[PDB]
Amino acid sequence: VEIPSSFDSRKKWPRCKSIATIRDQSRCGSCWAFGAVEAMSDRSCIQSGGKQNVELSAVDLLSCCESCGLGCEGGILGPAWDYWVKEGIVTGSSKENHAGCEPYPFPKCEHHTKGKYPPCGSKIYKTPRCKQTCQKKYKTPYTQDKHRGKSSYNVKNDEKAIQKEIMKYGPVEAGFTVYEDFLNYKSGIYKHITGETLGGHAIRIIGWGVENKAPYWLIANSWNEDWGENGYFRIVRGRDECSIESEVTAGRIN
Ligand SMILES: *[C@H](CS(=O)(=O)c1ccccn1)[C@H](CCc1ccccc1)NC(=O)[C@H](Cc1ccc(O)cc1)NC(=O)N1CCC(C(=O)OCC)CC1
Repeated sequence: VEIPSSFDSRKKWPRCKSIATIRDQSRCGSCWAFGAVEAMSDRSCIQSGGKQNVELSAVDLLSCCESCGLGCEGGILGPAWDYWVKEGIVTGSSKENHAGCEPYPFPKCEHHTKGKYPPCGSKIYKTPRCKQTCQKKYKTPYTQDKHRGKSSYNVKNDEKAIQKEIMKYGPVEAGFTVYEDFLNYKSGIYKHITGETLGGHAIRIIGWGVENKAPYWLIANSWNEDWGENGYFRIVRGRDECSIESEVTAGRIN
């Protein structure tokens, strides 16, 4: 197929509100899980013709997947998509919107930036308990509310493969290396210039473009809408910048 020089998942599939939805992991290293349930949410809408147009529970994946790592202290991407395939994940929204089977237990906060939420600070909450019981308000039982995928795969570390995957099947989950200068990102096309290795961050790639010939990925972060470019950022594409093309992870409902 032909690869357009620019692509936005939001514009291809605007009926799928989840694609334009920026989330907040709060005081928890639950990025890995957010990136998973965000892209799963998108892909469930894209691939089911809207039949499943849902907001999948971040906390449900966080607390119940035993094979997915250290929960709020960090997680493993491939295992999260495997769990979605094998057990499925229920619906569940933010703590503030309290919708779905299992809403997020943690409140929104500001991540190394200014805005309308209290600051996140540097503390980390304890990984929530696996509950398997929808809120009283919600009218589907837990086991019934499970949304499963059918496949779970790594995407090849190739710009052109990642592009075709997103454009055909929807947004993907990706891993990249956080250096200290990323935490000061306000706007523009990010690339590492200064700062020590801090860790690894798991986000959602929704498309790409160019800005005066500069190739970039378009990425939804999970640090609320006040962070960065109304919750998104862009980053250098095609150079494996901060390993952004190296652990692309997705799957399909068929
Ligand atoms: C999210 C990144 S963050 O920037 O939002 C953040 C950073 C620090 C605190 C809170 N949020 C999380 C942060 C986890 C963390 C928590 C406390 C202290 C330090 C870090 N990051 C992850 O979940 C990464 C995601 C990732 C995976 C793969 C990849 O190529 C890039 C990024 N994964 C981890 O942190 N892991 C640590 C524990 C590992 C594990 O389970 O060990 C085996 C049992 C899994 C990987």
